[PDB]
Amino acid sequence: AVSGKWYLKAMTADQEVPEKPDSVTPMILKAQKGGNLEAKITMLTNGQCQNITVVLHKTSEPGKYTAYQRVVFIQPSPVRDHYILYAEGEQIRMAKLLGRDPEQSQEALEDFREFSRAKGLNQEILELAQSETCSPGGQ
Repeated sequence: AVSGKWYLKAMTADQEVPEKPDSVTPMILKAQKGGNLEAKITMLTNGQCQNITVVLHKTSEPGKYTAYQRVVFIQPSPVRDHYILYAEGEQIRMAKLLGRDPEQSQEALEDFREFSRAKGLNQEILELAQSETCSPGGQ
């Protein structure tokens, strides 16, 4: 049960991802029959809103899902109320800190940094601007 409302607080990649979001809404994880997960999030990118819907199909290995291209790994953080996503796919390796609370947390950042560097993800850690809604320029 990684289910419910999450805040996507940080991301990092093994490479340059020039699709930098300028802010993000909360991420919703809904549990569906079969143990599949539905992930909903909206991201502001260059004045537009990307409303994303990704189904994470369960697999044989526990904690691992498949999506898109990408295989997603989900595991808890040692820090209170934080979870870490680790993703390998189309090729990028990428990791995301999710937290139940939006307030910045140096401990979860520190461990997320410790988690990501031990996998070769050495690019910049971006802490994302949060907002309960995305609104495109002009709308």
